[PDB]
Amino acid sequence: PGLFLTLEGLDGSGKTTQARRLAAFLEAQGRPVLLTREPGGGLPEVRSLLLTQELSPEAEYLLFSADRAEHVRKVILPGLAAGKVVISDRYLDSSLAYQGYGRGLPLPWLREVAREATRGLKPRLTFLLDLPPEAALLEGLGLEFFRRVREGYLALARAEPGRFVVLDATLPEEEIARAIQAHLRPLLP
Amino acid sequence: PGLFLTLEGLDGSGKTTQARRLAAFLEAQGRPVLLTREPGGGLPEVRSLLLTQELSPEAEYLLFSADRAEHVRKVILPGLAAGKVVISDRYLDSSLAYQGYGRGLPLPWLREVAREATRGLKPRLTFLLDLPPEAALRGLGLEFFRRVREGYLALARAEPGRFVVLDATLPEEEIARAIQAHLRPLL
Ligand SMILES: Nc1ncnc2c1ncn2[C@@H]1O[C@H](COP(=O)(O)OP(=O)(O)OP(=O)(O)O)[C@@H](O)[C@H]1O
Ligand SMILES: Nc1ncnc2c1ncn2[C@@H]1O[C@H](COP(=O)(O)OP(=O)(O)O)[C@@H](O)[C@H]1O
Ligand SMILES: Cc1cn([C@H]2C[C@H](O)[C@@H](COP(=O)(O)O)O2)c(=O)[nH]c1=O
Ligand SMILES: [Mg+2]
Ligand SMILES: [Mg+2]
Ligand SMILES: [Mg+2]
Ligand SMILES: [Mg+2]
Ligand SMILES: [Mg+2]
Ligand SMILES: [Mg+2]
Ligand SMILES: [Mg+2]
Repeated sequence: PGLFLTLEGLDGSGKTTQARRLAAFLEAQGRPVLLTREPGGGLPEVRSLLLTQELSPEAEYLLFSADRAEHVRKVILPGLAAGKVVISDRYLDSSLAYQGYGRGLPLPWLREVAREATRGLKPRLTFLLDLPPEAALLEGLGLEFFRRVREGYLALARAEPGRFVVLDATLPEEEIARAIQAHLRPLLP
Repeated sequence: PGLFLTLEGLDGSGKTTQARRLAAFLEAQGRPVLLTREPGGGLPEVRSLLLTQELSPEAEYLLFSADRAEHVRKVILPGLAAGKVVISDRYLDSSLAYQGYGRGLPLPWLREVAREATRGLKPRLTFLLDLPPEAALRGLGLEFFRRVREGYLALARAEPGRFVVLDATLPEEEIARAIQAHLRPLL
């Protein structure tokens, strides 16, 4: 059965911090956990490709999608099948926010690509660490871009209000962790 | 104006040879020409990575699509915009034949991915160099290659106004002369 959880937010919003704290927290409860990440959980060498100068946004998304396809097939679905809690530090929503709202690619196309790439796999909960855009720190990742991405993430959360849990990324680390834990307690068990 | 042409077929069907001969013919006529190829015309690192990695068909297609997206935008469209005849040794049909018919991915999905990746750019003519896998120059493993060969033939019979199918086992010069005869009305 398993449980699929993701962390999302701008660069520097505390995703990795919270994903790792959550993994350790759940491991301490005796739960089998698999901690993974994008980009690179599927095809580690995609990280080299993604640094290529002057990439079209289309090519950028297609690279993230290639990694995502491998990631879902070889890592996430097998983890879930073994009954693990699988936590991914970034997932599809990162592409929707960055390549969609940030770069301007059409969301329906992103979703059509993803439908095969992800085999339709959706997280049960997505913890969005909402960070002011000026605090964030690929090419052209400036303030205008980060404002679009930040608001994009908030739009995705309003559209799927049961899946997304929106948290103020500027709260103390331990307060955010307790909030994440509270949202999880009824799901585990 | 610009004119976009592609060559397709199995590895060892004579694509590079005929692409070279076609560009030479065009050069002899004083017609500006650009020769290119996939994979690697957009992102060389995709070609070299996939030399030594086995991926799911979906991931493979998506990497080839990233390459193609760069190839179209950075190489092909600018060549066409300059009025060149651009000849690509492999294009979208390669992914449809290999990842679609060969490895089983659904063609409508492949085509929806490609719609943005290629900006809808389609060749005016595609020369398919057809031969059985056992005739490609340079039991159970041959099944994949027969799916690809048959897939190419399926693509060709669906778009007879775009594909020209040639017997790849003919002598080189004769194939080249056939390509020239098909191309002459379009210059
Ligand atoms: N709640 C917080 N308050 C203040 N600083 C934090 C908080 N959480 C994490 N940090 C610090 O912010 C920085 C970025 O955190 P982290 O690497 O977890 O973010 P991220 O979202 O994973 O970034 P990236 O997108 O670059 O991977 C680190 O220096 C980290 O210690
Ligand atoms: N019509 C032909 N007859 C005989 N040999 C050929 C012919 N066309 C190409 N060759 C030779 O066959 C091999 C494969 O040709 P090549 O153009 O590299 O095919 P591809 O690019 O499709 O793999 C090369 O060694 C080439 O010299
Ligand atoms: C997973 C993913 C990340 N990104 C960006 C966020 C970061 O700037 C960069 C790498 O992610 P990371 O810094 O969290 O490892 O890639 C996208 O633009 N789209 C995606 O789909
Ligand atoms: Mg954020
Ligand atoms: Mg991080
Ligand atoms: Mg995707
Ligand atoms: Mg997510
Ligand atoms: Mg072959
Ligand atoms: Mg060749
Ligand atoms: Mg494509």
